Amino acid sequence: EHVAFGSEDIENTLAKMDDGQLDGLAFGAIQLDGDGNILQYNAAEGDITGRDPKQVIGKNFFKDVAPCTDSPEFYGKFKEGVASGNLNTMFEYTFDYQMTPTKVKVHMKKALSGDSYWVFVKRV
Ligand SMILES: *C(=O)/C=C/c1ccc(O)cc1
Repeated sequence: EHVAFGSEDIENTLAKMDDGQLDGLAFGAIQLDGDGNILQYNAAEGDITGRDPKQVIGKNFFKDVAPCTDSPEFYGKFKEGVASGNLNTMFEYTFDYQMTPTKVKVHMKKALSGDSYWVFVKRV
C-alpha cells in the first residue's frame, strides 16, 4: 500500500513487494547483500541519482556505484549493522558522484530475507 519513509516496520511491508510495487514507493529503495552488492534498486532511487535501475543490479554499491558513501559515516555504519545483526540507522548525507550534489536522508535497515539489507533514500 502506501508506506512512509522511516516507518517502524518498513521491512515487513517491503518484504511483500514486487519490482513494480517497489518502483511505486515515494522514496528510493536499494537492497544490498552483506558485501554491498546491489540486489534491488527502485525507480524512485534512479530518479534521484540518474542511475538506470536495470543496469546497477549486481554492481557493488560502495566500490563502484556510490564511492562517496565509502566512509565511516555511511559504509562504516552499514558494516557495523551487518555484523551486529541489528541494522537500523538514519542519518543525512550528500550524494555527489556523477550527479548534481544532492542532500538526502538515508535509512538503512536489515531485511527479513536472508543476507539482505535495505538502504532507503529521500531528498531533503
Ligand atoms: C556518492 O558517490 C553517492 C552516489 C550514489 C548514491 C546512491 C545511489 O543510488 C547511486 C549513487
